[PDB]
Amino acid sequence: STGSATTTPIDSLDDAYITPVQIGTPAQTLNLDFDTGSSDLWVFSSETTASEVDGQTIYTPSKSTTAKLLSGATWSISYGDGSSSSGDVYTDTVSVGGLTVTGQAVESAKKVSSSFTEDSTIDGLLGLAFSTLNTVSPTQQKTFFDNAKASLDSPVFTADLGYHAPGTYNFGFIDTTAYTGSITYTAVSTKQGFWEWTSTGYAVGSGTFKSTSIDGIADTGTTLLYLPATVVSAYWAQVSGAKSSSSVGGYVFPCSATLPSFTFGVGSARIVIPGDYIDFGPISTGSSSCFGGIQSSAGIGINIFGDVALKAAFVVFNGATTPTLGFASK
Repeated sequence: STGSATTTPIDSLDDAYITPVQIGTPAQTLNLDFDTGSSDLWVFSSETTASEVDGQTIYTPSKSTTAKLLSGATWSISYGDGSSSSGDVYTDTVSVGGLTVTGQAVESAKKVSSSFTEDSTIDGLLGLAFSTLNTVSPTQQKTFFDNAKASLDSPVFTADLGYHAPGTYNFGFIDTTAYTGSITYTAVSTKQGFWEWTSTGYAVGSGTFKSTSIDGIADTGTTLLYLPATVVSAYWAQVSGAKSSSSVGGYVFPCSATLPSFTFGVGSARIVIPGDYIDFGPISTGSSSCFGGIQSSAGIGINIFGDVALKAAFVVFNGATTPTLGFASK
C-alpha cells in the first residue's frame, strides 16, 4: 500500500505545514502538523478545555463508531519551544492520503498551552520520529508510520516541503519525478529517538565549502535551521547590518538586505538553500528589522535541520531495519 497527501504552509512565512488526516468513522478530517521530531499523534478534541480551543477543528471520539478508549492511558508532552499538551488516548482508524491504519493511538488533548490555542490553523501533531519517544503511559504507543510500515510497498516516507507553496508527504514509495539528480543516503542514529544524521559541512553564498561534521536531526516540526554558533556567525557575517539581538532572541537583519544562500553537505552531495528561504520577515509588524531563518543551536543541545533546510530538498525517511536518510535537490 501507499499514501500521498498534500502539505500546505499555514502562513506566508512557512512557519509550519499542515496536512489533512482522516480520523474515525465516519471520517473526521483534521489538519495536522507532521513532525519528524516527535512521536505522538495528538489532536484538539471534544475533551479539550473549552477556553483553550479557538478556531481549531476538534476530534469527537463519541461520534466515531471505531473509537475505543485506551483504558488507563495518558499522555503529556513538552516541545523544544516550551509548548505543551496532555490528555487521554483512544485507538481509532487514521488515514493519510489514502493510506489506512486501524487501531492507531489517537491522543486526545484535555489541556494545551497557549501557543497551540493561538494557532488556529493547527488541529494537532502527527509524529514521525521513532516510537521510543512516544509519551503514552503506562503503555507506550506506536507512530502512524510504525503501524503502517509492514503494509507499505517500501518501508519509507518522503517529505517534499514547498517554499511559499504546497508540497507532499508520500508513504510507501519514492516519486522519482519529484527531484533532480540522485538521492544521497546518509547514516542515521536512532539513539535519541530522532532522525539524527551528520552533515559533512557547509558553504555561505558563493564561498568555499568547509568540510566539518555537523550532527543534527531532520525535523519537519521545527521551522528554522539551528546550527553551531561558529557556522551561524560565518553566515550572518556576510549580511550587512546583521546582528544577534538578545531582546529579539536571535539574528536579525535589515529587511532591505539580499541574503546569501546556504549550502549543507550530505556525504559528497550538496543541498543549496536559497537566500530567500532564510528571510522570516519583520520582527514586528511594520518593522524594518527582519528575523533570520538560520539561528544558533547553542543552548538547544542539538542542531536542527528544520523546514528552512528540508524545504530545499526531497527528503527520504527510510525506515528499513537499519534506518537511513536520503536527500536530493529538486
